[PDB]
Amino acid sequence: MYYSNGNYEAFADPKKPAGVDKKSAYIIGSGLAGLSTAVFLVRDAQMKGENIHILEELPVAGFVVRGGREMENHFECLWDMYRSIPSLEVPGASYLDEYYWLDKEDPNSSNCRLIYNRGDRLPSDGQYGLGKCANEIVKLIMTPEKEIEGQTIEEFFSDEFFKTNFWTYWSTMFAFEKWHSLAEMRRYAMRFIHHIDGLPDFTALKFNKYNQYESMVKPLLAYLKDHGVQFEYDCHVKNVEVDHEGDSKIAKKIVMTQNGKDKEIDLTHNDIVFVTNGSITESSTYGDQNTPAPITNAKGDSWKLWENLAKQDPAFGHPDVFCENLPERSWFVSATATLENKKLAPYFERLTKRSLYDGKVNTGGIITIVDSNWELSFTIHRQPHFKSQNPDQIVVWIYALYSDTEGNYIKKRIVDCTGKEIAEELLYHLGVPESQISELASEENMNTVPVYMPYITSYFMPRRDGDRPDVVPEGSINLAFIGNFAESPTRDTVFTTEYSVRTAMEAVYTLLNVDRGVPEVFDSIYDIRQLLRAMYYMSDKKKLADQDMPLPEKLAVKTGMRKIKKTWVEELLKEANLV
Amino acid sequence: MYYSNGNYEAFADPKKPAGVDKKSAYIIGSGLAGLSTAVFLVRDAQMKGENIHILEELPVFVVRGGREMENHFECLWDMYRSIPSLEVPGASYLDEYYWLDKEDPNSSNCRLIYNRGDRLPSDGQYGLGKCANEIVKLIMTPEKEIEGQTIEEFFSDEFFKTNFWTYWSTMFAFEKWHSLAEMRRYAMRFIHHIDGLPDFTALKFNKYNQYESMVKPLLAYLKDHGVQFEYDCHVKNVEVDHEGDSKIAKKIVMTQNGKDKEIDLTHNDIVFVTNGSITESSTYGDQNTPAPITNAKGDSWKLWENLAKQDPAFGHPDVFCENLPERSWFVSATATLENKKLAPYFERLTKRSLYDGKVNTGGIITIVDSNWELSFTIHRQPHFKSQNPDQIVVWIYALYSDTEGNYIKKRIVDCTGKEIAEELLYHLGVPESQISELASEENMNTVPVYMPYITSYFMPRRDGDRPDVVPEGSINLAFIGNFAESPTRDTVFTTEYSVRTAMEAVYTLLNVDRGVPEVFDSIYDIRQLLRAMYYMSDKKKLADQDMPLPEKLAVKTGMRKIKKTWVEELLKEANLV
Ligand SMILES: [K+]
Ligand SMILES: [K+]
Ligand code: NA
Repeated sequence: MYYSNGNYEAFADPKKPAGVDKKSAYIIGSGLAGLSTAVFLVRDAQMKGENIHILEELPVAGFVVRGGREMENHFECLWDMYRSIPSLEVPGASYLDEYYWLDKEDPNSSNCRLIYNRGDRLPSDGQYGLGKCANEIVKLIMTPEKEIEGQTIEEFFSDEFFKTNFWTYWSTMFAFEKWHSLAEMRRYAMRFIHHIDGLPDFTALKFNKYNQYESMVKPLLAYLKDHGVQFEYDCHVKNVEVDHEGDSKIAKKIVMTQNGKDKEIDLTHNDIVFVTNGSITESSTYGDQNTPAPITNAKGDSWKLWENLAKQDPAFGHPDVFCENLPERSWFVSATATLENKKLAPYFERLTKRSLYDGKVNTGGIITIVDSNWELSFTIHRQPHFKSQNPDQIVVWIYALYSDTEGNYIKKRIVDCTGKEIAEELLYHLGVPESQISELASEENMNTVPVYMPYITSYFMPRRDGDRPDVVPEGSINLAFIGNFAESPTRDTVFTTEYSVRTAMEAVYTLLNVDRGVPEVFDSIYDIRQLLRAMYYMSDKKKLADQDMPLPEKLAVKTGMRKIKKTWVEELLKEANLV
Repeated sequence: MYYSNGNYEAFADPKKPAGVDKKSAYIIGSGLAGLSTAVFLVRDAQMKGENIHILEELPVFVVRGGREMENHFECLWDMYRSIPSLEVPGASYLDEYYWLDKEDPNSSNCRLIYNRGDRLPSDGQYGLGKCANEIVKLIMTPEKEIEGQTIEEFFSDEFFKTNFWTYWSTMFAFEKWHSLAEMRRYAMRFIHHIDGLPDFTALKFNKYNQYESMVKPLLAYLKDHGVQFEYDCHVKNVEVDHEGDSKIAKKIVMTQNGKDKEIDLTHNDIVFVTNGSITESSTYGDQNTPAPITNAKGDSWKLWENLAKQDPAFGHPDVFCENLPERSWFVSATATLENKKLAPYFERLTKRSLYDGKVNTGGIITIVDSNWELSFTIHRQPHFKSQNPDQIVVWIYALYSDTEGNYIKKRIVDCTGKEIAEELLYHLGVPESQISELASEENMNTVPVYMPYITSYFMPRRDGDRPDVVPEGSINLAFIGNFAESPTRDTVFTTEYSVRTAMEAVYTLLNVDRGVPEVFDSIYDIRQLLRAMYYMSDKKKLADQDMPLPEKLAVKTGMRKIKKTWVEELLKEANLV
C-alpha cells in the first residue's frame, strides 16, 4: 500500500487485483467504517456484491440517534468515496455533487458564536484573544508526538491559555476536555491549520442537507442495494479467534450469536473480516418532555470483543482506556428540542439575525453560552433537519460539555433533567423572562427529548504507543480493525467521519492489494503559505512585527525580516499579510 | 474564477452555468489547447457540441512527435479522466496511461555517454558543488527582479560545466540565452522530481506518438459530442473594439479555400485564440536531402502581430519569433532502423532488449563530447502503429546548430538525414568503415526537420509580452497555449500548460463554478524543499554541503537552535540529519 496526493492518483481507477473472485467479506458493524469498507470492496477491490455480508446488530422529529457531525473540504478519502455514490435528492448526481452544490447555494457561517449574560453576544466574539498563549500552541506543534505520549492538554497548557476565546471555540466545537489527549489536540492543530481563518465564524464548516441518516447513510445503502450487497439483520457478534504461526498472525475462527440462535464461522483467508470496534453511540438512553435519562459504565459487544482480542495478542490494543473511568464531568448528555410554534423563534433569531423559516442555515454551528455552568452549547441546522417536520416546526440540538455542574437556573445536573428542564436552562440563558419560562417551555410550545451517552467522549481519551492497534497489525492476514478507535499510520484525526473512511480504505487496499494511492492526510501543515496564514489569523490579524512574543524572539524576527528584504520569503510574508 | 486543490474540488461536477445556450465558441487552432478548450466547453460549460467550431488550418514523421509528462499535470489529468481510451475499451485515457506506467515504468540506465560509447563516469551526479547555492539564490530571487533577464547573466561559468546543467538544458531544451524567469519557474514547478531527473524516473510517457495517444481520443470524444470541425481555414485577423476600458471581438477575417471570408460576432460569440506557434514554418528533408533553412512567418505569427497592433494588452510576438540565434535548436530527425544490425549498440547502452515492447532509453541520451550536443531517444516500441515488427524508431535532436560535427564536418542544419545518422553512429562507436553502409537506406532511413521556432517559448520576456489568457476587459476573447499568460506560475513548453489555459479560459469566460487546480504546490511543501536540498547536493547532509562561510555559520546556528524539535524530525526524514 502507498500514499499519494494530486489529481493523477485521485482520478485513477485501480486495476482489479489478483484473485478477488475467490474472496469474500464479513463486515461486522454497520458503522461508517464498515460500510465504507464494503463500498471500497465493490468499487476498487471488485469483490462481488453477493459476496459481501455486512453483519448488523439491529433488526430492521427529535432523533438523537440519527444525528451527525460537520465536514470540511479536506476530507480527501470521504470525498473520493462519496463522488462514487449516487444521490437520492438530486437524481443523476453523486452525493458529493449534491453536497457541493448545496454548500455553494447555502454556505455555512455563524453570525453569533459566543453569548453570555442571558442573551448578549460576547463583545470579543470573533477574536481568538490568545496573546502570548499563541506561542504555547506553536510549542505544541514544535513538540514531537512520541514526546507527549499519554500526556494531557491540562498538563501542557497554562491557566491563562484556558481562559482564551481560542480555548472556548476549540473545546466546545471539538468536544476537547482538559483531561483529553494532548497528542490528539496537536493532531487537530496540524490537520485543520488551513481553516484557522474560519473557526470562530464557522465558515470552515460544511453540512449535509439533513441529519446523518437521511443524507449520509441512505444514499450509501441504496448504492449497495443496487450493487446487490448482502444485509443481515438482528445479528449479535461475540468474538474472533487468532493463531500465531512464526511471526505471522492469522484469523482462524469467529464465534457469535444471531436472531434467536447461536452460530460459528471458521475462516478461509479468502473470507475477509473487518471489525468496526468500539462504539460511542452504544447504551444510549432516552427521556422526554417530562422524563430524564440514567447514568452507566455498562460495556457491550464492541468493548468485550476488543478485550478478547487484546487477550489473544498484544497487538490488538489496550481497550479499557476508552470505555472505562470517564469522569462525571465528561460530556454525556445530548438532547433534541422541537419547537412546535414561532413563540421562541425570536430569541434564536435575534442571535442569528436570520429567519428560522427560510430553509437556510441558522446558527451555522454551535452557539456556546460562555457563562453557563454546564458550558451549554446549542445549534440549529438548516431546516428541515428531518423531512417528517411540518412547515412550522424547528429542531434544536443541545449539549453540555460539563456534566458535574449545577445549572444557573435549574440547579440540577443536565443528567438529572427532563427535556423540559434542559429546555428551561437554555431559555434562561436566552433571556426568556423567568415568569414566562414554564408556559414557553411546555409541550404545547416546545417538545424536548434528552439522551445520555456513556461513551461520547471516548475517542479523545489519552493514549500510549500500542494502546491503539495498527489497522493492519504486523503479520496479520485476513483481519483488520476499522473506525475511530483503530490506528491509521497517518497523523489523521479521530471524532471525524474522514478517519472512518480512511481506515476502511487503508484496510481494503492493504488486505486486498489494491494498486492505487491512498491520499495522504492533506498536507496543509507542511505548506509554508498555511503556516504564515495561520500565524496571521491566530494573532487576530497582526503583522508579524506586532505579534506578542518574548523580546529576544521579537528581535530575532526583526533581524530575519531585515535579511530577507526584497526576497521570495518577503513576498510570501506579504502574501500572508505579515508585513 | 477561482483556484483550488484537493479531492473535493477535483471530484466535484460544476453546475450548468447561466445562459450557455445564447453563446457560441470559435476555436482558432486545432492544437492541444484548442481541443482542450472544446473539451472543457462540452464537459463543464456544457455548451452544445454543434455550437463549437474548431477552425483547423488543414485539409480533411517528426511533426507527429510529442513530449513526456509527469504525475502532477493536474489539469491534464483532470481532462483525460473524462476521455475514453481507444486502446483500452471501457476505460478512460488516464486509466490506460496509469496502468501502462505501472506495468512498464520509465527509467534510464544510461543518461550521459562520451568517448564514442562510454558511459560518463559521473552519470547520476548533479555535481553542482557550491553552484547549488546559485540555484537557491534564484529561487529566493523574486521573479519581478529577474524580468527579461537571461540564464547566463545569473549563473557562474562553473555552474554551466556541472552535470546539472547538462541534464537540465538537454532534457528541457533550455539554451543559455533563454528566459531566467522560466528556468526559475521550472525549478519551482518540478522540485518534487529532483530525485528523478538523472534517471528519468520522474518521466511518464504515452503508449504511442502524441497524435496517436493524446490527440485521437480527444478527436473521437469531441466528434462524438458533435463538435464541428471546419477545415482548410486560414484566419488572418480578428477585429476588436475599445469601449470605455472594455475590449470586444467583432469579426474574424479569414481566408478559407482561397476565398476571403468573414464572421462578424456578437458579445455572446466566444473566440479562443492559440496565439503563436513553435511548429509553424517547419521544413522537411530526407535520407539524401537536408531540410531548407527558413525565416518565414506563417499564419499564426502574422495573426499575433495584427492582434498586437489592435490592443496593447494583446502581447508582443516579436520578442518570441524574431532574431533567434543560429546556435538555437532547429533540427529534429527520426531514424527508422530497418533491421537488427545496429541494435547491439543501443542495447549495450540500455541494458535492455529493443524488441520486448518495453521502455528502452527511458528518455534522451546525451553525448557530452559531441559538437552538436547530440541527444537521442528510443521510446517504448512501436512508437507508430505503422511500423513493421522489425522496425525501431529513434529520435535525434541537436541543441547546438552553429557547430561542425565530429565525424560529419558540417553543422546539423546543413546535413542530410543520412549525415545526421552517420554522426550518431560515429558517437555510438560504430567502426568508421562500417558507418556509411550502416547509415545507408537499406539499414536506416533518417528524416530531418528544421523548425524555426522550436525554442520560441523560452525566449526572455517582460511583463505584457505574453497576453493574459483573458485580458482585462475582454468579454468574448481569450488567448490559449504556451504563448498565453496564465496568472499562475506554471511552466511553458508543457502540454499541461495548454490544458491549463483552456480550463482557465473556459471557466473565466463561461462562468463555470468549480475550482481550477492551482499549480501543484510542491515548492511550498517543506518536505519537498528539504528533499530538494538533499538530492540536489548529491545526497549530502546539510552541514556537509558546500557553502560560503557566513551562510554556513547561519546554518550551524540554526540547526543548533531547532535541536530536538519537530523541525529536527523533518530534517531527519529528509536525511539531512
Ligand atoms: K495540494
Ligand atoms: K525495452
Ligand atoms: Na441525496
